[PDB]
Amino acid sequence: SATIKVTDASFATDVLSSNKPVLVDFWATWCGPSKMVAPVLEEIATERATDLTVAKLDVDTNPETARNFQVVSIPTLILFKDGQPVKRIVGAKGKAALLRELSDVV
Repeated sequence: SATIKVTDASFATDVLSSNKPVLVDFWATWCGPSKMVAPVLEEIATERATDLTVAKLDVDTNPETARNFQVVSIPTLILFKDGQPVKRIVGAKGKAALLRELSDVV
């Protein structure tokens, strides 16, 4: 994978302390659309590796970070810059719509 796996213990240093933007995928194994989002984000992570880090947070095993960002729908993608969420995307939007969302902010 070109995405990084992040956990409640690594969240702050892998995502909140990053020097570049990080797109975090809150996913779960019971969430069928999580299975559509996954290969899209592997492609974006590979294609945009110089500009953007893409991280995956499994809410099944990392409840603190999901609760901390008030995640209630899966998938939720949050783009972080400088320790702050800057955009929140809920549901599977498809690659082209994600690239548009990332186009101005990255």
